[PDB]
Amino acid sequence: MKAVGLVVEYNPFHNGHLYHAQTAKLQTGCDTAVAVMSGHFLQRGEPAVVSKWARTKMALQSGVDLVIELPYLYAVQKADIFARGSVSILNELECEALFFGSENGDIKPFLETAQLIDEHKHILNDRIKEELKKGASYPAAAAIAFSSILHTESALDLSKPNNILGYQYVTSILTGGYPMKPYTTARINHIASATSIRKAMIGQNLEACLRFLPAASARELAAYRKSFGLWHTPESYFSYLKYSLSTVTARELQQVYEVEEGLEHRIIRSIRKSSSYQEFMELLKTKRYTWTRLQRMNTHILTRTKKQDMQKLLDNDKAPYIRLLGMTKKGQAYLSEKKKALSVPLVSKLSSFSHPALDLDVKASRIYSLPIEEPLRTEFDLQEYGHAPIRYDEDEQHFLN
Amino acid sequence: MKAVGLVVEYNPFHNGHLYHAQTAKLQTGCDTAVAVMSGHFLQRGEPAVVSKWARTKMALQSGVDLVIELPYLYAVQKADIFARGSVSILNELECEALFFGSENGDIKPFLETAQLIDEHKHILNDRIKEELKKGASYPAAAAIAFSSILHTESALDLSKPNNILGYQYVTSILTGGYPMKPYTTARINHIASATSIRKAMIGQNLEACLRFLPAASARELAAYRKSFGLWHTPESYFSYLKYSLSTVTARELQQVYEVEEGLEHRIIRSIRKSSSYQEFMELLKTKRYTWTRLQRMNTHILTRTKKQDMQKLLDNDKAPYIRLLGMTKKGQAYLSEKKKALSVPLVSKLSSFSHPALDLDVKASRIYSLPIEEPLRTEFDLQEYGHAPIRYDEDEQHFLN
Ligand SMILES: Nc1ncnc2c1ncn2[C@@H]1O[C@H](COP(=O)(O)CP(=O)(O)OP(=O)(O)O)[C@@H](O)[C@H]1O
Ligand SMILES: Nc1ncnc2c1ncn2[C@@H]1O[C@H](COP(=O)(O)CP(=O)(O)OP(=O)(O)O)[C@@H](O)[C@H]1O
Repeated sequence: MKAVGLVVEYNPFHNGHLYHAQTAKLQTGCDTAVAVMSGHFLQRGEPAVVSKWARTKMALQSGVDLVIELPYLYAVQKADIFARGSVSILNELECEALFFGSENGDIKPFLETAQLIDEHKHILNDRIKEELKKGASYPAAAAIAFSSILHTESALDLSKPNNILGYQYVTSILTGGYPMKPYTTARINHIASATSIRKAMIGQNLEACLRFLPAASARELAAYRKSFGLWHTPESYFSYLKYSLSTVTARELQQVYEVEEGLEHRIIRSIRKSSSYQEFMELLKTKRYTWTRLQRMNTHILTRTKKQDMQKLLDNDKAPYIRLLGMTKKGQAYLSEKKKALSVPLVSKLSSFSHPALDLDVKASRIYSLPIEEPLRTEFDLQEYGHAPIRYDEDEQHFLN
Repeated sequence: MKAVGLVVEYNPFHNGHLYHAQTAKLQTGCDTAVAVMSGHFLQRGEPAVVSKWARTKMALQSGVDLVIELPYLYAVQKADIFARGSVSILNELECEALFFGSENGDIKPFLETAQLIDEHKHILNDRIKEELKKGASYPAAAAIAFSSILHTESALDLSKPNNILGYQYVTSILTGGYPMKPYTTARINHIASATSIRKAMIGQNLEACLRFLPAASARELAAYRKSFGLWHTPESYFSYLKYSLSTVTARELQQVYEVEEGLEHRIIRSIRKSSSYQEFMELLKTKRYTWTRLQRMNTHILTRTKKQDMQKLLDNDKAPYIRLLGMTKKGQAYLSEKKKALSVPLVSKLSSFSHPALDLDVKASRIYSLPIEEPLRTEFDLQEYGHAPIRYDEDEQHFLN
């Protein structure tokens, strides 16, 4: 009984995510698909359109057996830390495999580059040395060193995003010592992208994106809209970001994770006169800061996550806990088989453990719900503590809760 | 040139305030009405209905010749402190007279009581401790020691808020030795309480109040809700209370001004389960908290005002500055005559001076606009700076700005 791991934000689950989970099981030979998912704030620093409890329910009927929350600790980070934490969660769960998409069905060039960078790391790092001495920036210096070994056309494209993630996955399995075998396929009812489907619902029009969405997704979505009265956008939080930066001191703001030295001054100038998140993002953007990095900082500013607390938790070599969002009868089975073997606690109901990284997960949720119009927001809030793992039965349609 | 000082929060300015400003210059013989007025958040603890700017306008048109902000420092405080700073500012501007409405039109039991109490002030703390050592609570031991005198047929219930403030201005005066003579009268087109008016405005009723409000005051409110789309309610800020209590730990919330030790827990717990500001309160009530003290505490939570901020600022026996909100023709001439006399900065353009207490008023002003939707909110936030001090022409109605 062998498990194939998937690193996923499911934003939301669509037929393309369906191609992933079925190919995965098929290609890897695993009967069980375990997905580790970013819950309410994702890798690029934006909120999930819908609660992780909803998106858990979608995937459980779409062919995923276990849904484990990737803690906020590793979820809002660039790819290498993101991959480091997610892969540690899959390693902890004894997945024989890791299945990641890029535009290539070929797993080889990811491997070829890895060792190449792995082995030349010294040569690479020493080459970054000389270059900063010639007066280059570090990113330049890095771009220069890579190019000596890398510019052979393999060709691994470090541009196309989901490739980058794949490389870091391969990276993490390599330096972690994990008995994990990386797989992959070329990313593709012709299927549409996660983003463009978000634009749909956002425009209140959910009807454009259907044939691209699995059935059960559409329901729980429309259910989430009917239940809590909104779909979530970054702009939903702008008033709360605006409060956050109002109640902070520049000294305090300097200590927020991803606010680099000196920027807290630029930050504050911008928010007072910004009428939108868009405008605010605009005034903010620098060379030192890519869009998505800013959305990560703003998120940490939103959750008021400090640097030291963050360095504290990133220090841990493995995932602090395994957070159980949902399971099939198979996922429950696989689990109860490997549960004894887990070296960190399995969290189903929130009362079952206490860790600083989990407070983070729960605080993220407490912020997330704010755009819900009261009292509906309050009802929602009972879930994080209330909701026990979501259990689906693949003999069709039995939820036990 | 003679001014009478007026300690006020016009929320809104009503028929009771119109009559009190005329009688002021009447009974005090002073050619000038100088009001010190809570800016945005008030003594009762709640948000002002309308910005300090527009409320200044209901006053300048009703015979108040000068309006100074009562800093948050003084404004959102227990009456003992609120009285001190307000009276303190009015003497800085050298008001020779003081005028306050009251449930007792009679200053003599105000003057008596105060002059009575210090005469015995040793006798009290003895009977207090005698009650205290016998195990009485603080207010009880106070209620008892204080009823060992004063309990004659006089009445002048200091169970009444007006008599409270009134005694407190008078006390601050005498204790301060200020050369300012205090006056008072009872409270009576027609006339009701600002509160009864507010609650009527909350009840989707404005022109109902028009017997109870002067014209300018009435004309001024409509333009507000027109431009920013709201009247400001305590409940209106609830989401930002939920959000601000969502990011804070216990030991951080402990350090907020007016949050007693250990009460952080109950607050943090209660905010989660409250879908209503009202619900929130009832979960928070302990006999060591009046209802206003709770409200006041909730403001400090919203503005993130810390014990050390407050207490380190509360220390001084003078006022940090004079913020000029607005002035009439008469007012300006009075400011000019005494301008050289102010021992503390006269702040007109905020640019001119920077102070931690001033920093605090600016903070409250950014907190104030939060319920306002954009584009307006960003535009509201402009007013604390690039707003020239308002000026109005006493004789036939002209603002010069
Ligand atoms: N059409 C498709 N074909 C193959 N794999 C897919 C796919 N759609 C999604 N996946 C895979 O599913 C895994 C998790 O996907 P997510 O990260 O949730 C969505 P995404 O594809 O990154 O959205 P995006 O297209 O807006 O970037 C990734 O390994 C991704 O490659
Ligand atoms: N109708 C009236 N008669 C006498 N005094 C009045 C009055 N209305 C207000 N005042 C006095 O004017 C001063 C300023 O009052 P504010 O603090 O601005 C509102 P308030 O008076 O507390 O509301 P209220 O008028 O509903 O009591 C107070 O000292 C109050 O006693």
